[PDB]
Amino acid sequence: LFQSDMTFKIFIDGEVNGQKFTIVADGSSKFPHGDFNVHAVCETGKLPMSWKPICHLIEPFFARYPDGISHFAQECFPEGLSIDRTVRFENDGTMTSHHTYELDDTCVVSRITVNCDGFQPDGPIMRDQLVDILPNETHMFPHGPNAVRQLAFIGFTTADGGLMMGHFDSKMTFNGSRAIEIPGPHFVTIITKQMRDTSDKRDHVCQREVAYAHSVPRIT
Amino acid sequence: ALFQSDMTFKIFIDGEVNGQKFTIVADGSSKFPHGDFNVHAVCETGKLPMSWKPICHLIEPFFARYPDGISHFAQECFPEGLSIDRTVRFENDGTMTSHHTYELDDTCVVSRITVNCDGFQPDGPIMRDQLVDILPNETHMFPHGPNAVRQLAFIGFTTADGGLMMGHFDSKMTFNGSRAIEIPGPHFVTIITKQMRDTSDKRDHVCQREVAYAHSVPRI
Repeated sequence: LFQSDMTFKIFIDGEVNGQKFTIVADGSSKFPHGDFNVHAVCETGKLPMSWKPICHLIEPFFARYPDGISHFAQECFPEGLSIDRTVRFENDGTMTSHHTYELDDTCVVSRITVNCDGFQPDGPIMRDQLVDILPNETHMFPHGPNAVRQLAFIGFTTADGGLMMGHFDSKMTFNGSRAIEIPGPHFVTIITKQMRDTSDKRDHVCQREVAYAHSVPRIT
Repeated sequence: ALFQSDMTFKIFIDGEVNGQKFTIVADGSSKFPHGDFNVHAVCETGKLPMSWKPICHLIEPFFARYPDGISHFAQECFPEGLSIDRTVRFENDGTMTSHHTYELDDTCVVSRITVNCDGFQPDGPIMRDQLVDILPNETHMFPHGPNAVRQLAFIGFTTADGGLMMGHFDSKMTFNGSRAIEIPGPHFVTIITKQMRDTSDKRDHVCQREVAYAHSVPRI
């Protein structure tokens, strides 16, 4: 069902410290997956915050799993799946988001509402002072009969060669009402990287991401 | 990195849980090249007044197997040694704050720990000792200034009834020397652990072994 090149559209309806902003983005994922790109544009004009922190908002299902481990994100289709995420930033604001993933034959469509409250006007976030997104080892845990929980440490290198840590916490619920196999505790490596377009007179950002799952056996 | 030979270690934990004191002394040895070793700990004050699981991280960053390429801060810290400041917040349960001190005595490293365990839930799986497994995880290492490393991890505990208790691990490793040490870039250290009661022993004596090895992930 994900055995072929695919496409996706992201519609993000968000707000930051009361100020609204919206973003549309889309991209493709060659097969196999776990290495794809996205092109997102802030339709409200210049994004009112560093793009960095939104990297995780603009495709679990496009991460290449090995055989042993089950790809919950994909199994969820066609009935799609929901996502309740949270990311608390150390000494700055936090961003709650709700995700909606609808499949469209070859194109998967997600709708997202994201709140970004309590952000520091002088923090490296509001001041666009984040330069890097540190690669990290995501933590995947079973969660009820139908869910899967994803905990992560997203770090962004600041301008002073400092480090901004985000505490990532995301619940992925399968929409269907049918028996789906939940997988055992594992991890998913996420290496991302975004980039200025320079073509559009508009705030348009390109972000690549490579993601692949893996296990580590218990002591027998 | 004069950890070329084998080592031994003595741990003296001076702790307390929701106001009730308790003390632990442990010792063990690490065969070269380390990253697979055992500790044997016993609760001198008698029966540990809480699950042993949560105190698995108390009973050695330096006995982890690092590959060539990543600086081994923990070992670099010697012979003068290092101290650790750490917090582990447990979901729906209490949190434990500990201060660590490490020094190398010949070929045997000794450490003393103080640890407050507060707000722990009497009816929880920690106080009612219902934790079963220690989920293997990928702890996150970060550079933290000129003479310290930061460690972040998700420590998950299986509950008897197939549930999950999550611990939010946050550890700072400060170098005590008055030299200039080499701080490593963001990397990871895999940590599998297993506990086992030494029944032959009449005291509250639990044995623990863990294998810990580091690695990194290239950027794009």
